[PDB]
Amino acid sequence: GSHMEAQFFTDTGQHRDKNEDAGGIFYNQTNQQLLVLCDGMGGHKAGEVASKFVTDELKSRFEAENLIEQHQAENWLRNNIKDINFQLYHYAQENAEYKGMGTTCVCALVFEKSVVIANVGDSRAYVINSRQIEQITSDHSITKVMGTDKRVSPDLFIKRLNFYDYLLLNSDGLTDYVKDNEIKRLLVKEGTIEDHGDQLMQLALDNHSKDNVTFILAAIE
Ligand SMILES: [Mg+2]
Ligand SMILES: [Mg+2]
Ligand SMILES: [Mg+2]
Repeated sequence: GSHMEAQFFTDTGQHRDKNEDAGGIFYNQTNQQLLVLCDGMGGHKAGEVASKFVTDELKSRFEAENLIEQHQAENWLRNNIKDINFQLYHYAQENAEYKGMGTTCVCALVFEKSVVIANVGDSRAYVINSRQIEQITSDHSITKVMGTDKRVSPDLFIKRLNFYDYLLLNSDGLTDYVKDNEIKRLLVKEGTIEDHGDQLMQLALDNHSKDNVTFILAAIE
């Protein structure tokens, strides 16, 4: 399976009690790579329950797969996001402390020359090179989220990566307070993923983000 060097970064921020963001980098039986990021909310402070509900489901479902070829990826992401939305909605309805909770979800199935992205909400996926930064997803924003209705309609995107250097998935705690050009200029410099991720996180904290800040940085070879 195709996989990029990638790392997951999260921080509650200085202005939040809890971290209601979630995410991860998961590998299936043939080492294909799945990037996941979720921004939860709602319920009786149950936002972390919703975002980690979806992240855990995607992890278990993906690790159960042997091979998802690129021509199957759109359908796999769409059907599983729909089923997870169904399960999360009813999990929340059955628990008065959770009722009303929901979460965004942006995720990406990695392939050799492309990535397949599914999105629900206002978390984002970007591609960045030395000269441009393109937001692949469109914010669904009040925000459309998973878990609040028995129906959900995720957007699917296929993006060739050949002429880019970084793939970025992030919660709105980053891009509400850091401009796209600030992100690009930070990434066009030399450095590893860890250091690029730490300066990007410290940059979000320096702009005094009042939200949970979470992102995945993936290097495109
Ligand atoms: Mg949130
Ligand atoms: Mg937002
Ligand atoms: Mg947020």
